[PDB]
Amino acid sequence: RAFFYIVLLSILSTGIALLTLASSLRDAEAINIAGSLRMQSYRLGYDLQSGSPQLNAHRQLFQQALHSPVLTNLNVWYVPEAVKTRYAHLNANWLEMNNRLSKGDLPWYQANINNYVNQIDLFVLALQHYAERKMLLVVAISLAGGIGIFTLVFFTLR
Amino acid sequence: RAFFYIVLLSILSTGIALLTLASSLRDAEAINIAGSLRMQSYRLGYDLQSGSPQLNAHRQLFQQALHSPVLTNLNVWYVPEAVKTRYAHLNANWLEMNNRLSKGDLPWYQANINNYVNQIDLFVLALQHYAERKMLLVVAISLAGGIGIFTLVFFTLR
Repeated sequence: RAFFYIVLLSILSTGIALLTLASSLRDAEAINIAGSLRMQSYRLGYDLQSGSPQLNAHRQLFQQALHSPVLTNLNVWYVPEAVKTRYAHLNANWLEMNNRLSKGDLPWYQANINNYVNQIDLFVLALQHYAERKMLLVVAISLAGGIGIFTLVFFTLR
Repeated sequence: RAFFYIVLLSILSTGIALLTLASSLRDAEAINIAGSLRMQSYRLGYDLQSGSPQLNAHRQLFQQALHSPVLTNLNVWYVPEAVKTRYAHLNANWLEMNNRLSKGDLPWYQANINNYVNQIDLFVLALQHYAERKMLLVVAISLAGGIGIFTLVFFTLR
């Protein structure tokens, strides 16, 4: 009975920790790439102002980053609704921004870029928070697991 | 002897995991804020091109983000040399960029911004990688801990 509970605990704690860790091996990547969307968005305005030849390539590059695996992989049952919903919004905002950029519309860009980037900012923040809650969970269960086993062994040994 | 090894293992595994996790509760924040430096850098060029009144505020805002606690806290013995060294570079590059921005020097900006942002990019990538190695470690020890205890209990029970 004593050892059964020690193994059960070791398997549960280790299992949940690894399952959460496995769903977090790309949290940092996501935050980086989501983050970059902000720079790319302002770099587009900078291209539009300097008449850079690179405008169209950056347009498509932003689109590619937006729809990167890591970010598309956020549309899964276990990723909170807030993250998936913010992502979806970004995806809609981009269509307008891109269309505006194709029509050379700097005045609309100047007027909207702050809000536009603020939204990306919120998204990135949600990823940040999400990644922290999960890391916390790992902490709580790794802790409780080491404590539980220490307690089970303390009484059993006694 | 059997239970002594089961507790020792539970304490080691849990200890190292928590110690690594504790040194990673702000990995996501770091990547976000380091990431933002990229956007802020291009937003500065955009201000400089549009003659925005916000130029000076963004200059100082970038400086404040650059020197944020989370990022200054990277200068510690247990953070790899590569991260601390890239950070230091950013800190030097900013002084030139800021001085150039004060003298209204768009031509130098246009010519250097890509390289300048590429460096921030590398920094952010190093933070990303660093955060992943640590998360891996947590995975490896949480795993080995649950396995070790399962094995210790299997033989002891047998």
